Amino acid sequence: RHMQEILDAILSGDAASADYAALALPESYRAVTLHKGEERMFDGLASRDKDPRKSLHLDDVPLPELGPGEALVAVMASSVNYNTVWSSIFEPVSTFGFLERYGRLSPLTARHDLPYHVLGSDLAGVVLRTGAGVNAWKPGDEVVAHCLSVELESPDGHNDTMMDPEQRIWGFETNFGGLAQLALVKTNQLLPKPKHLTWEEAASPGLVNSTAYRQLVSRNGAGLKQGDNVLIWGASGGLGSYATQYALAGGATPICVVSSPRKADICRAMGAEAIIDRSAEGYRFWKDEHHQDPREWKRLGGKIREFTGGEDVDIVFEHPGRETFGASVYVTRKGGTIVTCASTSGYMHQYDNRYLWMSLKRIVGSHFANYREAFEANRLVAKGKIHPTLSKVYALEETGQAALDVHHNKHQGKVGVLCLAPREGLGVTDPELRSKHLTKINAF
Amino acid sequence: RHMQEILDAILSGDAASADYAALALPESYRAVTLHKGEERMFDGLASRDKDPRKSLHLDDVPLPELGPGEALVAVMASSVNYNTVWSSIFEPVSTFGFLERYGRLSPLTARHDLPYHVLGSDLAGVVLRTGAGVNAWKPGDEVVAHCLSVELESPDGHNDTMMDPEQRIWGFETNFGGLAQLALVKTNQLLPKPKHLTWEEAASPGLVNSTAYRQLVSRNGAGLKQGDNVLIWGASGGLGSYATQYALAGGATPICVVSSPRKADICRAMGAEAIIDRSAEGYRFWKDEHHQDPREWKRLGGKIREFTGGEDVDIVFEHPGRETFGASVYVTRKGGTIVTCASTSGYMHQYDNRYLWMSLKRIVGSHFANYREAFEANRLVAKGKIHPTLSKVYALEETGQAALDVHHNKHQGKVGVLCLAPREGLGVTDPELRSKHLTKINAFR
Amino acid sequence: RHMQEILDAILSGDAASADYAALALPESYRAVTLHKGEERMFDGLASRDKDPRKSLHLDDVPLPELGPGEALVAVMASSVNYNTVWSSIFEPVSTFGFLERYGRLSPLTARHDLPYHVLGSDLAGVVLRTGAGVNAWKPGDEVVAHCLSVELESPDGHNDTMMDPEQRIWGFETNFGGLAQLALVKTNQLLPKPKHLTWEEAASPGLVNSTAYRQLVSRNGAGLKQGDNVLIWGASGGLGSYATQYALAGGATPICVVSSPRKADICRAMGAEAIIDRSAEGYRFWKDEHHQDPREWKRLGGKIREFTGGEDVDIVFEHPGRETFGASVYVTRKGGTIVTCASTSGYMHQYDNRYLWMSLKRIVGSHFANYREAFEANRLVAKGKIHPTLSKVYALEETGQAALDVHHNKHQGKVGVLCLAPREGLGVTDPELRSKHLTKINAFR
Amino acid sequence: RHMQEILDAILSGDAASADYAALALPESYRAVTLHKGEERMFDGLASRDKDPRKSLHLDDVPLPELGPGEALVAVMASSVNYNTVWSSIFEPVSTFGFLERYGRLSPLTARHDLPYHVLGSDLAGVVLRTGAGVNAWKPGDEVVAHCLSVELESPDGHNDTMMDPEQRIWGFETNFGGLAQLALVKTNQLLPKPKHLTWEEAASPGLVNSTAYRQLVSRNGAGLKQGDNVLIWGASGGLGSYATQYALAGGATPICVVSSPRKADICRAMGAEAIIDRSAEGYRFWKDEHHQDPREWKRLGGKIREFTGGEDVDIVFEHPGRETFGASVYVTRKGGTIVTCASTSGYMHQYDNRYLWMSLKRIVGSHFANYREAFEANRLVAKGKIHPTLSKVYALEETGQAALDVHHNKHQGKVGVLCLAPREGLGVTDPELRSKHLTKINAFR
Ligand SMILES: [Cl-]
Ligand SMILES: [Cl-]
Ligand SMILES: [Cl-]
Ligand SMILES: [Cl-]
Ligand SMILES: [Cl-]
Repeated sequence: RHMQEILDAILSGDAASADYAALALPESYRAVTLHKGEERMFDGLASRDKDPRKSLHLDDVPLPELGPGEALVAVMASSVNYNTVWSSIFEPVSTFGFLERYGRLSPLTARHDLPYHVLGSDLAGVVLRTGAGVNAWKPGDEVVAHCLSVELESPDGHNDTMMDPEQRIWGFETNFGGLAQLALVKTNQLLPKPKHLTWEEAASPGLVNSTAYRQLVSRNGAGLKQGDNVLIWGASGGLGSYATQYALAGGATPICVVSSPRKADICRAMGAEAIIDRSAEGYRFWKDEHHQDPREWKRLGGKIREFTGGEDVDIVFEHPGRETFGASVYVTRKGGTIVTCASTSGYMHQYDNRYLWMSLKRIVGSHFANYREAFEANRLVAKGKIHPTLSKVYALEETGQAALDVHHNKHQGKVGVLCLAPREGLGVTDPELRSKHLTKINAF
Repeated sequence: RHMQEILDAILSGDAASADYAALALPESYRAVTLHKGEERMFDGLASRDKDPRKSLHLDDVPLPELGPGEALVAVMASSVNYNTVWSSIFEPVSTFGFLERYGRLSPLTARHDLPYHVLGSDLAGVVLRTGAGVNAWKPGDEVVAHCLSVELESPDGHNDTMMDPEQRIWGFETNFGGLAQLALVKTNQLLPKPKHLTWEEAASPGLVNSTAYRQLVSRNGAGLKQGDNVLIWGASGGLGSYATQYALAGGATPICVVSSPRKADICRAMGAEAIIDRSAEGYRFWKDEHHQDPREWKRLGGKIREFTGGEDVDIVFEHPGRETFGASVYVTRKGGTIVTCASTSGYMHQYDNRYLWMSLKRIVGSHFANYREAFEANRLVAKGKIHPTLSKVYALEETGQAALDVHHNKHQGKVGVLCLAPREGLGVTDPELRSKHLTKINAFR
Repeated sequence: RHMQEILDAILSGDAASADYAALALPESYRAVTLHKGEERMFDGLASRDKDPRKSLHLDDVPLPELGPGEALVAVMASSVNYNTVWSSIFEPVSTFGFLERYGRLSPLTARHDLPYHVLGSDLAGVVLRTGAGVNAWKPGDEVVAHCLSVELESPDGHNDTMMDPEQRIWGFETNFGGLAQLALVKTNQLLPKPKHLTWEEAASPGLVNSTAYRQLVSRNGAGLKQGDNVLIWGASGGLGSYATQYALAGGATPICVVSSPRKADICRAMGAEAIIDRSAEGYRFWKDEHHQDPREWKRLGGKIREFTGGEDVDIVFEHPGRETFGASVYVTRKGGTIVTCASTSGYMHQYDNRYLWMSLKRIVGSHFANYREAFEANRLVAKGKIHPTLSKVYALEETGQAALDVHHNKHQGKVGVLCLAPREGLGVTDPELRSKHLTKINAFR
Repeated sequence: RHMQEILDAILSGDAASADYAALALPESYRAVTLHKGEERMFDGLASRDKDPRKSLHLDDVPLPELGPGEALVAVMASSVNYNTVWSSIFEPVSTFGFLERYGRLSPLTARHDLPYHVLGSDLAGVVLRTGAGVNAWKPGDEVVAHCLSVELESPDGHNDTMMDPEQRIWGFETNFGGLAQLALVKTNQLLPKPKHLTWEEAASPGLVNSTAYRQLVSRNGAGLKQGDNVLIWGASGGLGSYATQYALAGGATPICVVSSPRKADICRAMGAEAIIDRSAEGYRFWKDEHHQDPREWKRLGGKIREFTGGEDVDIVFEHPGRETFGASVYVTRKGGTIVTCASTSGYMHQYDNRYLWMSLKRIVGSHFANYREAFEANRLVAKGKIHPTLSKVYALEETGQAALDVHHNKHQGKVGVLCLAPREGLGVTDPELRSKHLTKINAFR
């Protein structure tokens, strides 16, 4: 296989950029895919019962044509994200509809409109080739990716690229995603691989880390400062765990909300101390399908003050949505910020505007990250200030099982997938920094 | 009669500060009041049928003792605000409860805990006396007021005083309000009277103007810039009218939402061109009492785009609340801001968070104004850039009727009240500036 | 003649995108150029004495190869900027040095390293062709350009593209500038032509207008709000004029500093009332080569308060640098902003830091504009809110003379150049909007 | 002796508020003072040879009358600051001039125009009395102070009180400062004492700590975020030490500049790893009296990049002024911030504006702190996140000597003074939090 020659070049210690340029490209690559004819195979069934092992295929697919500003990457490792799982169960809607509609725009966008969809929105690996107009990345460069795909033809994004109107999430609204031996990305998705991490560790933070960085640290989100009290929902999950790391690393105090004592112990292993178990507390913020219970908002706030010395939180890091959002608005301090990047329990939010207007509060929407924020989030990983949260790794063959585990919230850490890497534990080229941070790296 | 002597000194050309200091203070003053014994007067009645003319009394009341950082003001004119009307009908609760509870804190706070409540949250007049520790205002200074009363003992308010935790609205959570011949205020409520306006015109903008300035113009609100498209609900009302003025004056484009062709004509008089009549279009944002119709959100946004050349608004100036808020979040441009200072149709807001998070929008809460913002809003009036919106003036003795007219939304402009001023049209000391802006000044009449 | 057919398609009513696609491309085009061999023809002479008519040639040059993300544009008109002039006299260094060094990066960048340099940093015209990966612009589209050329490969610029580390100014640090019949630009430089303007009018605002917009209006600069007092140096020049327009249209008060009464009347024609003639007042901010005179700073501050009723400016719009910068820091209000985008009188600034730190002031640097800011500036032109300032127009063959006119500031409006346009007055397709604004459009002629 | 009774109540475990209220006030108190008669006792003498042990007297002085919004505090400990030292040598002017001029305003301000000046701008102690209008503080409350005295009569300060125009620094532009047994402060200067610190430790951070907080952490300064690179001049001094602490505790990376290997070891003791010894490197930023050397600027930039892996600093924490400011502007990253609160080496700054405008940098002035910022900085001390930096402690009698040590930079840590406290080590009320942090608390000695 030409593929074997690529992997052998990576696993050797020695290959120079010209050696990568001179390698023959394979004529196919192994990829985890969805099949267009199966869009409706889950109809009438409840979301919890839909089994991603039944919809995810392991196929050999041809390589796509490389366009300007793009790179073909040999993928050593990837990860499973929530968006991958939703895609794998054809929810909220099949991902093919957008591929087909976008494909009408031009021959280039038509490349993605195929009868199969290669999924995955994280990656760590090695650049094999770059298209026209690219100078900043070369064959051989070790990379991770962020998943924002923006064209930047509209002016709207030129003061923060999340404002670009023509926006796709790579591996979700794009083909040729990361759960595969090769991937196609824009070069403005590439970031330098942290050298103290293995391939699977380096591929794990991207999507959730960068989302939490924009949402909590950056000026485009909550603009955290040291001393702040931060209420963090779901603090042991992917997102919430990065939020907790950001709160502690920036000199602030996270108030961690979890659902079980073992999740509380995960929060403690990250160094949090104020942890609220909402299952043990029994918060019922909604008394109806339609009405909430302000008494319970107030009980949450009192609990928070037990940990803060009577202070209300400066920031709420929201993403459960409707179930918690009314409480989040109520408990926030006068002048404070509720920052939201998801609505996992429901997107129709309801809140008492008296608390927001009369106390000068603010609800700020945030959505993954611009290239600078993604670079900054990954830089904090590379400096050893933020650590990966891997809790289990699967082989590419096993991605269906991996997706299930995420679907059923089976692990608290990230679930990684080896793609071309033949085993865990490869890729580290800074052993000193890794030794410095080893216990934290392995905490999950 | 000591009060007559005070009025005479004001109406005379040329009373000096020492003259005001030498005037004897009367032992009572006439005030529009509520009586503690009547707070249950409107029980079991619909808010529509509650008549302020039955609750508001014209009483002679003694002068309060003057505390540090305070001023006694001879009031020439005041205005009726929504908070005055709500107070006059004992909604959502009687103002007496807060007066009593707050009065426990100290002898100074107990001054306000009386069996009567003098209302009013705007004023224009002349300083008569100042308490201990005051250097910036003197007897004889011509003043308007803003209605934020903050103690500033807590550090919280020292980077924007709206964050002060111990905050009262003068005339609502305080006694000795402006609908009366005299009033007591903190000196950090005083602002210089605009010289081209009459007393009743000068007392007219304070509350709603300053609220709209913070909400739309200042960096603590939406931070308007020229070129922005701004959707303004209820654009002929007091608040919305000031918002429209600020949009135009700042070089932005207001998209005015009104309920009637008459109100649309009012918006045209202010200089607006893009006007949507929600009754002509018949928007139904709510299907149930529980479920909204996104088709109608979309129909609104289409209408807006007809006026803007395909563009979505950078800013939504919200204050109707539940009825409109969903639509407001939906139509806002990617990266845009919904700024809210009230929920007049109801405070339980419901919106689709997908539009907010996925399009990076924000909802910013605002509430009247810090002293700097209130100074800036009044300064724009004094420079002739923003104009009062008086539509009708009453005598102090008929304040009840004034309240009723506000209760029933009878005029689009502010409703003013003469207090000590014997007639309308007095108090102008810059006739040149007045002449330059006279037509705009009178547009709401 | 293939170029003639291109022009005829443009001048005709109604050529469609497919017609432009079908036109044969010429094998050369006429262009104003510098010649690499001549870069020392001014060595050892005073900058004032260097004649651009002696260095600017009119050549037939081959067409460049079109790369990804680029457009070939048929250019109807352009403009002379200060960077064009500095280029034409090989100052501070010859433009060829950078073209050569940058040409070593890739074959694409190597396209610009030629023995001739086609200058020009503004354009108005019609898209002929687009390179690989372009969906937003098509043959036939009427365009103006902004001059920022950024690759956006670094993450640095993805929260404001002015932070990109690899940026070039088109027509100064790139070849194939706008003073020619054809030009090559990135498609992320293209903006829609304002339809009420002629070709030469539409080409004139771009560089200076976008710079002034970022500097004064945007949150990345001074973040103007209505009511602000703004000191504007050189208020009749190219940058100063747009700043004056922005201050007025945003509801603020420009304090216009000029050097002659003729310029003062230009400012009055733009609507400004508070105007200071630095030559009439005789300001000498510098005592000698090394020390300033704070008494003159203070005399300027007193003159400003004569126009503001005792208020110090919220914002100083700086671009003269050393001669004025100490004064600008001094006169700024407590908490105010000095925003700076040039140092035309000298770049070693000297100021008294006591005033900056003890009064919580800030100095903010600004440099042309990101694509969103350039779009917003051009959008305000298209809306009729900001007007072009054309004072004179030359034919492409006369570009040398035109450079000279700018070298010696013979005019205060912009100097435009026709390129393919055979005469002035062509290109208007919104006659009603032009008619509404015609007096202001022509105010500078 | 009434003063002994006050001390005994403090040293007692359990005096209640009513007990402090019942204590008789003494008719005099011991105070470190300057005497008006001796203003010109150092004339023609170089600031180095001026001795504060000659000009500082220890006197018995009557108690001032307590005004509205004020507290009389029994002072257990204080601190020597740079402003104290400048005062003690009558530089740049004698403190008495302002005291007299301000004393001309009212009888309250005339309280401070006395033939003696009690100095001191930090305090830790116990409230004895409060004046009219004070609810938030009571006799018995354990307090530290910040030194901003603002009247807040102007609107200007009501969105950040550092913008107040009528602003004095307590103990410098005010009498009855902290180097004494009793002091008079506005109650809006009072903050809760950190319970894990001794009296002398609690009095030490106030001024320099709040200044560094506003300058580096708050949005009114540089707005630090984790990951930032921060160049910190004078990193072992009073200001620079707190700045290093904030940089580390906020997740940023301080690049600490010091002048000697011993100071470098101090920075290591605070937890910093990247340390440049300006005297080991021998930086010569100025060639002569009037011109600088960009090669030295660049050499500093390259040394910084050795520690950051080739990244330039996001923030420069400036306060040496003229000697370093040019370099500071140059080394700052594109889009970065230079934040300045002093000019100890000279206030006429000279920098090359090309680097500031073409790379979109900003210079932000900062000055001590508003009450919210001072509260936040003291809160970080109370939470155990920022630690006092006491290096040496004197008795009130030795205050003269203390000033001298600070005048000659004898000590890197803050220099503290016991006032009423009989000895060191007293006042700790949270022994477990102290035990948790004891190594850090004592790191400077
Ligand atoms: Cl594509
Ligand atoms: Cl009170
Ligand atoms: Cl190029
Ligand atoms: Cl000044
Ligand atoms: Cl005083």
